Amino acid sequence: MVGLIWAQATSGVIGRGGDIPWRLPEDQAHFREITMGHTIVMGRRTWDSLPAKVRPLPGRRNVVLSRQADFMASGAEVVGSLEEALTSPETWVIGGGQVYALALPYATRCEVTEVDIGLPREAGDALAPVLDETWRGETGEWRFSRSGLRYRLYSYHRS
Amino acid sequence: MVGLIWAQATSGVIGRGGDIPWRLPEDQAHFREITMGHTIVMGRRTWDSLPAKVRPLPGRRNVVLSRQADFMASGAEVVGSLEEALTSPETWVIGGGQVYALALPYATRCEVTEVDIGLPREAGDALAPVLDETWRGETGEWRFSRSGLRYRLYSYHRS
Ligand SMILES: NC(=O)C1=CN([C@@H]2O[C@H](COP(=O)(O)OP(=O)(O)OC[C@H]3O[C@@H](n4cnc5c(N)ncnc54)[C@H](OP(=O)(O)O)[C@@H]3O)[C@@H](O)[C@H]2O)C=CC1
Ligand SMILES: NC(=O)C1=CN([C@@H]2O[C@H](COP(=O)(O)OP(=O)(O)OC[C@H]3O[C@@H](n4cnc5c(N)ncnc54)[C@H](OP(=O)(O)O)[C@@H]3O)[C@@H](O)[C@H]2O)C=CC1
Ligand SMILES: Nc1nc(N)c(C#CC2CC2)c(-c2ccccc2F)n1
Ligand SMILES: Nc1nc(N)c(C#CC2CC2)c(-c2ccccc2F)n1
Ligand SMILES: [Co+2]
Ligand SMILES: [Co+2]
Repeated sequence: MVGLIWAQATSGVIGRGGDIPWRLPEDQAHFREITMGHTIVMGRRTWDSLPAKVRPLPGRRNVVLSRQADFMASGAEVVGSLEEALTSPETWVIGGGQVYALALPYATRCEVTEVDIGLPREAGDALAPVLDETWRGETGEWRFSRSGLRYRLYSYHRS
Repeated sequence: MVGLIWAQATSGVIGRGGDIPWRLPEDQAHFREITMGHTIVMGRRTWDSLPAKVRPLPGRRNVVLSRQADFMASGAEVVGSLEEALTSPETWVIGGGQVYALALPYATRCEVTEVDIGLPREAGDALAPVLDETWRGETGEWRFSRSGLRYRLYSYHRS
């Protein structure tokens, strides 16, 4: 099973300046629950965004996509193509924009946290992938995060 | 990955008299999308409840649990224990009450449809398993079916 998991503003922005312009603890907890124990695949730019003290993310097989044959990611496996990372029962692609678009053909699940933040898209932003009509979505109820922003969870699925 | 999928009344009833006592087309489409392409595992009574012209379910590896050593199910593998049935990257246990209870200790996901009909538990009814604290799931919003029933979807998981 290949799944994608991400949080986006209502505009579709997922990242800016190489980081993320919000932080919802409830989203962090949902991310940990869904990914724990499984393979996580991230792009090199996303690995670079994690502080060394928190990486690799515990209890998961950390995999980083890079075109650099000598790039070293301490605590992770570095692979030059996405297909080499798909050897577990369950694989979660955790970002960022480039790797979501690369992995979408392999994916059957999309776990989306929509953040109710008014964040118009700007040049250089990373964006969530566009989901065509093959994806069936089940929407959650708008919830309040202790950070003060509302959020809702989406579960998209396709055979 | 071993998942369970079922549709229940609020009371927990999933079946009566060899039948499912409602019609909810959206749930069938949901069930078809989640199980398609994968192994599906079902108890002998649930196999017997499918008219011959509908079984085996298309596009899926149909497995039937029975204690009858010489039980044949044209179009399905017959196995004598749940563990025999579990094999692929992804297996869905699709009923009924006896098989759900047998399979829950091996499950990491439950996909539940709750049907808002006041269907009380009568003796002999097949029941959904009750999920404890260790099962976390986003409650879906209520929806309205073209059958006239209100329903909602839960996606439970445990790490
Ligand atoms: N849920 C959310 O909101 C999330 C947001 N983000 C955000 O996303 C942003 C980063 O995303 P983005 O900029 O798109 O970068 P990515 O994280 O997608 O990483 C891009 C890098 O991946 C490698 N790569 C890309 N395509 C290939 C390929 N075909 N083969 C091999 N390697 C490949 C390259 O590494 P190299 O240069 O080494 O070759 C490339 O530079 C950040 O702002 C981050 O904070 C991240 C994850 C989650
Ligand atoms: N989502 C829903 O609403 C669903 C509803 N249903 C309903 O559920 C009902 C059927 O459920 P239920 O009566 O509980 O029966 P099951 O479908 O669970 O089948 C029971 C049979 O499974 C076999 N079996 C049970 N335990 C084991 C074991 N440990 N090892 C091997 N084989 C075993 C036995 O077959 P044998 O006797 O041959 O040995 C037993 O009779 C029907 O009304 C059906 O419509 C069904 C599926 C889904
Ligand atoms: N829903 C969802 N999906 C995700 N892939 C991520 C990620 C990531 C990359 C490891 C950095 C997050 C997330 C965002 C901000 C803070 C904490 C988080 F877990 N949230
Ligand atoms: N959600 C969910 N889970 C399930 N296991 C099942 C089943 C089954 C056994 C094949 C009969 C259904 C379902 C219910 C009524 C009609 C069609 C359906 F697919 N729905
Ligand atoms: Co599937
Ligand atoms: Co899991």
